Amino acid sequence: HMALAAPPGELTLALTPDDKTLDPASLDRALAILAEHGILVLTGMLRTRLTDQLRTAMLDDLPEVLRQQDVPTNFVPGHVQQDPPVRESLLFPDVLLNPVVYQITHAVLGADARNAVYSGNMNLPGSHEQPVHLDEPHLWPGISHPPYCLCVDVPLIDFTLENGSTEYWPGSHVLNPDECYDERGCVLPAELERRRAVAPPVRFPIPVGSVVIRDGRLWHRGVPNLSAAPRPLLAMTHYTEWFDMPPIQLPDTVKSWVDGSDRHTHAHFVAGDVDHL
Amino acid sequence: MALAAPPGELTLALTPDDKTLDPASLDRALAILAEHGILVLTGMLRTRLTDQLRTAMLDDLPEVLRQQDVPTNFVPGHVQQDPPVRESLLFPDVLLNPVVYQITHAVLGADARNAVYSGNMNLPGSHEQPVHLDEPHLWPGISHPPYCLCVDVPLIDFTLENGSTEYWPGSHVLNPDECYDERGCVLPAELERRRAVAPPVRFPIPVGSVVIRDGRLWHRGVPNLSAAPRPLLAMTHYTEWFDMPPIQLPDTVKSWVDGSDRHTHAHFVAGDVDHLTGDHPF
Ligand code: NI
Ligand code: NI
Repeated sequence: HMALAAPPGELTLALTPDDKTLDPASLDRALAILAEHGILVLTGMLRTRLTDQLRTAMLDDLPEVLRQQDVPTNFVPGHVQQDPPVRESLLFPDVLLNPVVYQITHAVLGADARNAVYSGNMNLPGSHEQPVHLDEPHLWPGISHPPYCLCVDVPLIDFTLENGSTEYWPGSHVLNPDECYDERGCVLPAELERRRAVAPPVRFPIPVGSVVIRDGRLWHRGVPNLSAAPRPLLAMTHYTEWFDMPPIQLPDTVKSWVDGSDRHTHAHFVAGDVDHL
Repeated sequence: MALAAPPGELTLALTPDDKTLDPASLDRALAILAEHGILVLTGMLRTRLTDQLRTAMLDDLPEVLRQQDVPTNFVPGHVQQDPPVRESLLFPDVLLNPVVYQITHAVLGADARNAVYSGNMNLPGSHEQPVHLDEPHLWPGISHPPYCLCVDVPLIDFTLENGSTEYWPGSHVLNPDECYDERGCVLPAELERRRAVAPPVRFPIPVGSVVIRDGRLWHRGVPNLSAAPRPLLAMTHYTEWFDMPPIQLPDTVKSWVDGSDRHTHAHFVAGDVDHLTGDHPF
């Protein structure tokens, strides 16, 4: 893999938390990056006050998660599936209904695209190497088709080469030859090595406040966290209206601003508190 | 082009005893669906099944016509009417047909699921529908494989007189920009371009037949000029990943529907289901 010192310029748009929309040139660049590379890094999107509260909440929840009889893991030890809280006090419009995120996902997936994931990944100290996989499959084997989903990844601490910054395979989102994927979405080793010779994977630091938007079919893997601190990620995924997903459980205390919006969420509104763990 | 019988190029002649197609027969069926987007399977269903479904839908028509607004497909005389979901009228050879699912499994995958149990009552003196598709392409201006197959069951002999559907062979793969309006109607300029290359067909279809077609196939309902309503039972198989609301079924059929490797997107209800309105309480 190529280990970089910063998000590569070819994949990155630098914003501030004041930016509510991309100008036409910036949106065209964002869409060109997603089309060609399948991964877009947006730095400086979220105020530290939001990421601070989400980081704290997820670190506070981790003991209760680790105390379970069976700790749900992504492929290998140390990659813990952990939903962030869906308390009203930790559900932020600038996270769930981000105007720049939806400007991009509306342009790629259509005005009826909807968020259908509000989840997270806690990468623990001493975690193992995941196999290279896609989070969402191609819809038919051996066929080239456009995107139907965009993962929206929100690091809740600075991601470094040490603490488990994800490995990404740029341009891998369009690859769908026969016999490429097993039943868990892991890439066959022969296809990995063919691809590596043409377009090797990258790992790079991602500062907290960043949002990563990627094609749900992009090849990637979680990697070892060699630091002494858990590395929390908040994960959302926008889908075309026609892709079948179970709804996100949200408290009805956010129904007023979630259900109103032209930034669609596939949501089931629950009376009282939701048990996110 | 008005024909005297289902054309041989679209047709496999079966009997009700045919449970699975031999590999050569299945290859022919799949070649027809791939090229033409419509496959006619004659002689699939026993008269005993079609007789009871026809009777049940004709018996229900008064309750349908009594509604404040009678749901119509585009134009007068094409009435949307769901067949009953009483246990006594839910037949495994209709809902879970082994030849149908052999074909839909081969096209859509082993996880393909029926998500429609509906119907069309074409009344005497009905109007001409616009040419449309029942299910859209998933992205505009893009060629992609099928994600859905309509499974149409005529409940009387369909004739050129009584409103046998017009089908546009090979139209299931067409998806140029600005081809379709918000109702899935084909824009007139695209209709006429297509007609010059591959004009539509209409043909009689004997009761007992099952029509399998790409959900994106261009077609239209046409006038019923007979003295009798022309009932059709409609199902649609989708890829596992296509979002559809479930079919409401009584839990009295859960044992044989939910067991099956012939998947149904079903919600099982404790009482009887109101098939006409869907006004059951949960
Ligand atoms: Ni992953
Ligand atoms: Ni139609």
